[PDB]
Amino acid sequence: KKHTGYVGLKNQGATCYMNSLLQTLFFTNQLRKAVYMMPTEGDDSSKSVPLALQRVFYELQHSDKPVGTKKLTKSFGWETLDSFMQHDVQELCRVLLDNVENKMKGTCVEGTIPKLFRGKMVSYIQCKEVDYRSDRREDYYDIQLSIKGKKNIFESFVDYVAVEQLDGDNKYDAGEHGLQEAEKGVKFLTLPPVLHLQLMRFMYQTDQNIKINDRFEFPEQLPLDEFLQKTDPKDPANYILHAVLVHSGDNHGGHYVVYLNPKGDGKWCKFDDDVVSRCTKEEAIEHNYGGHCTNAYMLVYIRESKLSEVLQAVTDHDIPQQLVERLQEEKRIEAQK
Repeated sequence: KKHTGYVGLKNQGATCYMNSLLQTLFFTNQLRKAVYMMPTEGDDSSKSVPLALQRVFYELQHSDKPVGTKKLTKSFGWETLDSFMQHDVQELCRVLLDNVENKMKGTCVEGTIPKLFRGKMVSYIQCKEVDYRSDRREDYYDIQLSIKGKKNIFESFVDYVAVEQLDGDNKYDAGEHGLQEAEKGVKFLTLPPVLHLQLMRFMYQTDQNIKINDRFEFPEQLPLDEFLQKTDPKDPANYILHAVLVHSGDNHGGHYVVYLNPKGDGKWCKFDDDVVSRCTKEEAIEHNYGGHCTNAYMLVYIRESKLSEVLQAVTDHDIPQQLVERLQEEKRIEAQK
Protein backbone atom coordinates (compact mmCIF):
# COMPACT_ATOMS: atom_id res chain seq x y z
CA LYS A 1 0.00 0.00 0.00
CA LYS A 2 2.65 2.56 1.20
CA HIS A 3 5.21 1.45 -1.50
CA THR A 4 2.74 1.30 -4.44
CA GLY A 5 -0.50 3.27 -3.65
CA TYR A 6 -2.51 0.01 -4.21
CA VAL A 7 -3.79 -2.41 -1.47
CA GLY A 8 -3.93 -6.26 -1.76
CA LEU A 9 -6.65 -8.90 -1.07
CA LYS A 10 -6.57 -11.44 1.84
CA ASN A 11 -5.76 -15.17 1.34
CA GLN A 12 -8.99 -16.82 2.70
CA GLY A 13 -8.82 -20.27 1.00
CA ALA A 14 -8.22 -21.93 -2.41
CA THR A 15 -10.13 -19.14 -4.30
CA CYS A 16 -7.53 -19.64 -7.13
CA TYR A 17 -8.08 -16.88 -9.82
CA MET A 18 -10.62 -14.79 -7.75
CA ASN A 19 -8.26 -12.18 -6.13
CA SER A 20 -6.49 -11.83 -9.57
CA LEU A 21 -9.87 -11.17 -11.38
CA LEU A 22 -11.05 -8.72 -8.62
CA GLN A 23 -7.94 -6.45 -9.05
CA THR A 24 -8.42 -6.67 -12.89
CA LEU A 25 -12.11 -5.54 -12.61
CA PHE A 26 -11.29 -2.91 -9.87
CA PHE A 27 -8.70 -1.26 -12.24
CA THR A 28 -11.29 -1.21 -15.09
CA ASN A 29 -12.06 2.30 -13.72
CA GLN A 30 -15.11 2.91 -16.01
CA LEU A 31 -16.60 -0.42 -14.69
CA ARG A 32 -15.66 0.60 -11.07
CA LYS A 33 -17.53 4.00 -11.25
CA ALA A 34 -20.62 2.30 -12.83
CA VAL A 35 -20.46 -0.38 -10.03
CA TYR A 36 -20.50 2.40 -7.33
CA MET A 37 -23.63 4.00 -9.00
CA MET A 38 -25.82 0.80 -8.72
CA PRO A 39 -28.94 1.38 -6.52
CA THR A 40 -28.24 -1.17 -3.68
CA GLU A 41 -29.67 0.96 -0.77
CA GLY A 42 -32.53 -1.59 -0.21
CA ASP A 43 -30.41 -4.79 -0.79
CA ASP A 44 -29.85 -7.67 1.73
CA SER A 45 -26.07 -7.60 2.61
CA SER A 46 -25.81 -11.46 2.94
CA LYS A 47 -27.35 -12.13 -0.55
CA SER A 48 -26.40 -9.10 -2.79
CA VAL A 49 -23.49 -9.81 -5.24
CA PRO A 50 -23.85 -6.17 -6.46
CA LEU A 51 -23.38 -4.70 -2.90
CA ALA A 52 -20.61 -7.32 -2.19
CA LEU A 53 -18.58 -5.98 -5.21
CA GLN A 54 -19.23 -2.31 -4.14
CA ARG A 55 -17.75 -3.27 -0.69
CA VAL A 56 -14.57 -4.96 -2.13
CA PHE A 57 -14.10 -2.00 -4.58
CA TYR A 58 -14.72 0.63 -1.80
CA GLU A 59 -12.25 -1.25 0.51
CA LEU A 60 -9.70 -1.59 -2.39
CA GLN A 61 -10.01 2.23 -2.99
CA HIS A 62 -9.81 3.33 0.72
CA SER A 63 -8.27 0.52 2.92
CA ASP A 64 -4.57 0.61 4.06
CA LYS A 65 -4.90 -3.11 5.07
CA PRO A 66 -5.40 -6.28 2.94
CA VAL A 67 -9.12 -6.48 1.87
CA GLY A 68 -11.36 -9.48 2.81
CA THR A 69 -13.84 -11.17 0.38
CA LYS A 70 -15.87 -13.55 2.68
CA LYS A 71 -19.15 -11.55 2.15
CA LEU A 72 -18.54 -11.71 -1.67
CA THR A 73 -17.88 -15.54 -1.85
CA LYS A 74 -20.99 -15.90 0.43
CA SER A 75 -23.09 -13.65 -1.95
CA PHE A 76 -22.63 -15.91 -5.09
CA GLY A 77 -22.44 -19.06 -2.88
CA TRP A 78 -18.95 -20.49 -3.76
CA GLU A 79 -18.17 -21.38 -0.08
CA THR A 80 -16.95 -25.08 -0.19
CA LEU A 81 -13.22 -26.10 0.08
CA ASP A 82 -12.93 -26.82 -3.71
CA SER A 83 -15.76 -24.55 -5.12
CA PHE A 84 -13.26 -22.31 -7.08
CA MET A 85 -11.23 -25.42 -8.16
CA GLN A 86 -14.41 -26.80 -9.91
CA HIS A 87 -14.80 -23.55 -12.01
CA ASP A 88 -12.50 -21.39 -14.25
CA VAL A 89 -11.90 -17.58 -14.36
CA GLN A 90 -14.32 -16.81 -17.31
CA GLU A 91 -17.15 -18.62 -15.36
CA LEU A 92 -16.47 -16.37 -12.29
CA CYS A 93 -16.20 -13.20 -14.50
CA ARG A 94 -19.63 -14.06 -16.10
CA VAL A 95 -21.35 -14.43 -12.62
CA LEU A 96 -19.95 -11.06 -11.32
CA LEU A 97 -20.58 -9.10 -14.61
CA ASP A 98 -24.14 -10.56 -15.15
CA ASN A 99 -25.22 -9.63 -11.54
CA VAL A 100 -23.70 -6.10 -12.01
CA GLU A 101 -25.31 -5.72 -15.53
CA ASN A 102 -28.83 -6.51 -14.07
CA LYS A 103 -28.64 -3.90 -11.22
CA MET A 104 -27.53 -1.19 -13.77
CA LYS A 105 -30.97 -1.42 -15.56
CA GLY A 106 -32.91 1.91 -15.32
CA THR A 107 -29.73 3.87 -14.25
CA CYS A 108 -27.36 6.46 -15.91
CA VAL A 109 -24.78 3.59 -16.45
CA GLU A 110 -27.20 0.99 -18.03
CA GLY A 111 -25.39 -1.11 -20.71
CA THR A 112 -21.92 -0.34 -19.20
CA ILE A 113 -21.01 -4.11 -19.32
CA PRO A 114 -21.90 -4.57 -23.06
CA LYS A 115 -20.27 -1.18 -23.94
CA LEU A 116 -16.96 -2.25 -22.23
CA PHE A 117 -16.79 -6.08 -22.73
CA ARG A 118 -19.29 -7.22 -25.46
CA GLY A 119 -18.13 -7.86 -29.08
CA LYS A 120 -19.90 -9.22 -32.23
CA MET A 121 -18.80 -12.20 -34.40
CA VAL A 122 -20.59 -14.12 -37.24
CA SER A 123 -20.76 -17.96 -37.08
CA TYR A 124 -21.29 -19.25 -40.69
CA ILE A 125 -21.90 -22.63 -42.42
CA GLN A 126 -21.37 -22.42 -46.26
CA CYS A 127 -22.26 -25.47 -48.46
CA LYS A 128 -19.60 -26.19 -51.17
CA GLU A 129 -21.70 -28.00 -53.89
CA VAL A 130 -25.15 -26.27 -53.31
CA ASP A 131 -26.04 -22.52 -53.02
CA TYR A 132 -26.93 -22.48 -49.26
CA ARG A 133 -25.32 -20.39 -46.44
CA SER A 134 -26.38 -19.96 -42.74
CA ASP A 135 -25.08 -16.73 -41.04
CA ARG A 136 -25.89 -16.17 -37.29
CA ARG A 137 -24.61 -13.09 -35.35
CA GLU A 138 -23.17 -14.07 -31.89
CA ASP A 139 -22.28 -11.84 -28.86
CA TYR A 140 -19.13 -12.67 -26.78
CA TYR A 141 -17.76 -11.07 -23.53
CA ASP A 142 -14.48 -13.11 -23.65
CA ILE A 143 -12.35 -15.25 -26.08
CA GLN A 144 -10.96 -18.76 -25.24
CA LEU A 145 -7.72 -18.91 -27.37
CA SER A 146 -6.10 -22.34 -28.14
CA ILE A 147 -2.34 -22.21 -27.17
CA LYS A 148 -1.35 -25.94 -27.64
CA GLY A 149 1.09 -26.10 -30.62
CA LYS A 150 0.83 -22.25 -31.01
CA LYS A 151 3.89 -19.95 -30.46
CA ASN A 152 2.05 -16.59 -29.99
CA ILE A 153 -1.36 -14.73 -29.80
CA PHE A 154 -1.29 -14.12 -33.63
CA GLU A 155 -1.25 -17.92 -34.37
CA SER A 156 -4.09 -18.41 -31.77
CA PHE A 157 -6.33 -15.78 -33.54
CA VAL A 158 -5.42 -17.43 -36.94
CA ASP A 159 -6.53 -20.84 -35.47
CA TYR A 160 -9.74 -19.24 -33.99
CA VAL A 161 -10.96 -17.93 -37.44
CA ALA A 162 -9.61 -21.01 -39.38
CA VAL A 163 -12.21 -22.78 -41.65
CA GLU A 164 -13.41 -26.24 -40.38
CA GLN A 165 -14.40 -28.81 -43.12
CA LEU A 166 -17.67 -30.83 -42.73
CA ASP A 167 -16.93 -33.96 -44.90
CA GLY A 168 -17.54 -37.77 -45.00
CA ASP A 169 -19.53 -38.91 -41.89
CA ASN A 170 -19.46 -35.27 -40.54
CA LYS A 171 -21.60 -33.76 -43.41
CA TYR A 172 -23.90 -30.76 -42.54
CA ASP A 173 -27.74 -31.32 -42.56
CA ALA A 174 -28.67 -28.71 -45.27
CA GLY A 175 -32.44 -29.49 -44.92
CA GLU A 176 -34.01 -29.61 -48.45
CA HIS A 177 -30.53 -30.34 -50.01
CA GLY A 178 -30.01 -33.35 -47.64
CA LEU A 179 -26.55 -34.06 -46.08
CA GLN A 180 -23.96 -31.73 -47.75
CA GLU A 181 -20.17 -31.03 -47.65
CA ALA A 182 -19.81 -27.53 -46.06
CA GLU A 183 -17.26 -25.10 -44.49
CA LYS A 184 -17.83 -23.90 -40.85
CA GLY A 185 -16.00 -20.94 -39.19
CA VAL A 186 -16.30 -17.60 -37.30
CA LYS A 187 -15.34 -14.00 -38.31
CA PHE A 188 -14.99 -10.97 -35.95
CA LEU A 189 -17.39 -8.02 -36.71
CA THR A 190 -16.38 -5.93 -33.60
CA LEU A 191 -13.70 -6.17 -30.86
CA PRO A 192 -14.79 -4.56 -27.53
CA PRO A 193 -12.98 -1.70 -25.69
CA VAL A 194 -11.93 -4.19 -22.91
CA LEU A 195 -10.74 -7.54 -24.42
CA HIS A 196 -10.75 -10.60 -22.04
CA LEU A 197 -8.54 -13.41 -23.53
CA GLN A 198 -8.31 -16.77 -21.66
CA LEU A 199 -5.30 -18.91 -22.73
CA MET A 200 -6.45 -22.60 -22.72
CA ARG A 201 -3.51 -24.05 -20.68
CA PHE A 202 -6.06 -25.84 -18.36
CA MET A 203 -7.97 -28.48 -20.46
CA TYR A 204 -9.67 -31.95 -20.09
CA GLN A 205 -8.23 -40.05 -22.40
CA THR A 206 -6.78 -40.66 -18.84
CA ASP A 207 -9.91 -38.81 -17.43
CA GLN A 208 -7.76 -35.88 -16.11
CA ASN A 209 -7.70 -32.03 -16.17
CA ILE A 210 -4.11 -31.05 -17.29
CA LYS A 211 -2.10 -27.75 -17.43
CA ILE A 212 -0.01 -27.08 -20.61
CA ASN A 213 3.17 -25.16 -19.48
CA ASP A 214 4.50 -24.68 -23.09
CA ARG A 215 6.03 -21.31 -24.18
CA PHE A 216 3.30 -18.88 -25.43
CA GLU A 217 4.31 -15.27 -26.37
CA PHE A 218 1.92 -12.24 -26.11
CA PRO A 219 2.99 -8.65 -27.00
CA GLU A 220 2.62 -5.29 -25.12
CA GLN A 221 0.79 -3.86 -28.22
CA LEU A 222 -1.60 -6.21 -30.17
CA PRO A 223 -2.93 -5.24 -33.65
CA LEU A 224 -6.14 -7.23 -34.54
CA ASP A 225 -7.39 -5.23 -37.64
CA GLU A 226 -6.45 -8.21 -39.93
CA PHE A 227 -8.99 -10.45 -38.01
CA LEU A 228 -11.96 -8.02 -38.61
CA GLN A 229 -14.37 -8.62 -41.59
CA LYS A 230 -14.40 -4.78 -42.16
CA THR A 231 -11.78 -2.42 -40.51
CA ASP A 232 -12.39 1.29 -39.60
CA PRO A 233 -9.58 3.72 -40.68
CA LYS A 234 -10.67 6.20 -37.90
CA ASP A 235 -10.58 3.44 -35.16
CA PRO A 236 -8.03 0.64 -35.82
CA ALA A 237 -8.15 -2.49 -33.54
CA ASN A 238 -4.80 -1.72 -31.75
CA TYR A 239 -4.92 -3.17 -28.17
CA ILE A 240 -2.71 -2.28 -25.11
CA LEU A 241 -1.81 -5.03 -22.54
CA HIS A 242 -3.44 -4.06 -19.17
CA ALA A 243 -3.40 -7.31 -17.06
CA VAL A 244 -1.47 -10.67 -17.02
CA LEU A 245 -3.15 -13.31 -14.75
CA VAL A 246 -0.38 -15.85 -13.85
CA HIS A 247 -0.49 -19.42 -12.41
CA SER A 248 2.72 -21.02 -10.95
CA GLY A 249 2.59 -24.87 -10.81
CA ASP A 250 0.66 -27.78 -12.45
CA ASN A 251 -2.99 -28.96 -13.02
CA HIS A 252 -3.64 -30.24 -9.43
CA GLY A 253 -2.65 -27.05 -7.47
CA GLY A 254 -0.40 -23.94 -7.44
CA HIS A 255 -0.01 -20.15 -6.77
CA TYR A 256 -2.15 -17.43 -8.50
CA VAL A 257 -0.87 -13.84 -9.18
CA VAL A 258 -1.88 -10.85 -11.43
CA TYR A 259 0.47 -8.29 -13.10
CA LEU A 260 -1.24 -4.92 -13.94
CA ASN A 261 -0.14 -1.49 -15.29
CA PRO A 262 -3.32 0.14 -13.89
CA LYS A 263 -2.92 3.57 -15.66
CA GLY A 264 -1.98 1.89 -19.02
CA ASP A 265 1.38 3.80 -18.89
CA GLY A 266 3.76 0.75 -18.75
CA LYS A 267 4.41 1.09 -14.95
CA TRP A 268 3.75 -2.54 -13.81
CA CYS A 269 2.81 -3.86 -10.32
CA LYS A 270 2.60 -7.51 -9.10
CA PHE A 271 -0.55 -8.27 -6.98
CA ASP A 272 0.15 -11.37 -4.78
CA ASP A 273 -2.91 -11.53 -2.42
CA ASP A 274 -1.94 -9.11 0.47
CA VAL A 275 1.49 -8.12 -1.10
CA VAL A 276 1.56 -5.45 -3.91
CA SER A 277 5.08 -4.55 -5.24
CA ARG A 278 6.49 -2.61 -8.26
CA CYS A 279 8.06 -4.91 -10.94
CA THR A 280 9.82 -4.60 -14.36
CA LYS A 281 7.85 -4.77 -17.68
CA GLU A 282 9.99 -7.92 -18.44
CA GLU A 283 8.72 -9.69 -15.24
CA ALA A 284 5.04 -8.84 -16.13
CA ILE A 285 5.22 -9.90 -19.85
CA GLU A 286 8.23 -11.97 -21.14
CA HIS A 287 8.86 -13.90 -17.82
CA ASN A 288 5.20 -15.22 -17.99
CA TYR A 289 5.69 -16.80 -21.49
CA GLY A 290 6.52 -20.18 -19.82
CA GLY A 291 8.45 -23.10 -21.41
CA HIS A 292 12.06 -24.39 -20.88
CA CYS A 293 5.70 -23.68 -14.96
CA THR A 294 5.09 -19.91 -14.20
CA ASN A 295 2.97 -18.58 -17.13
CA ALA A 296 -0.11 -16.50 -18.16
CA TYR A 297 -3.59 -18.19 -18.41
CA MET A 298 -5.62 -14.91 -19.00
CA LEU A 299 -4.75 -11.54 -20.70
CA VAL A 300 -6.72 -8.23 -20.57
CA TYR A 301 -6.19 -5.76 -23.47
CA ILE A 302 -7.81 -2.27 -23.77
CA ARG A 303 -8.34 -0.68 -27.27
CA GLU A 304 -5.79 2.21 -27.61
CA SER A 305 -8.59 4.67 -28.69
CA LYS A 306 -10.62 3.85 -25.49
CA LEU A 307 -7.66 3.64 -22.98
CA SER A 308 -8.11 7.15 -21.37
CA GLU A 309 -11.96 6.71 -21.06
CA VAL A 310 -11.74 3.07 -19.73
CA LEU A 311 -8.96 4.13 -17.25
CA GLN A 312 -10.71 7.50 -16.45
CA ALA A 313 -9.50 8.78 -13.00
CA VAL A 314 -11.60 7.72 -9.93
CA THR A 315 -11.93 10.17 -6.95
CA ASP A 316 -13.57 9.54 -3.52
CA HIS A 317 -16.60 11.70 -4.64
CA ASP A 318 -17.42 9.05 -7.36
CA ILE A 319 -18.80 6.82 -4.49
CA PRO A 320 -22.40 7.87 -3.59
CA GLN A 321 -22.44 9.38 -0.02
CA GLN A 322 -25.32 6.93 0.82
CA LEU A 323 -23.14 3.88 -0.14
CA VAL A 324 -20.16 5.39 1.84
CA GLU A 325 -22.40 5.75 4.99
CA ARG A 326 -23.70 2.11 4.71
CA LEU A 327 -20.12 0.61 4.53
CA GLN A 328 -18.92 3.12 7.24
CA GLU A 329 -21.74 1.64 9.45
CA GLU A 330 -20.75 -2.02 8.64
CA LYS A 331 -17.08 -1.32 9.68
CA ARG A 332 -18.24 0.36 12.99
CA ILE A 333 -20.69 -2.54 13.87
CA GLU A 334 -17.86 -5.16 13.35
CA ALA A 335 -15.39 -3.00 15.42
CA GLN A 336 -17.85 -3.66 18.36
CA LYS A 337 -16.41 -7.25 18.75
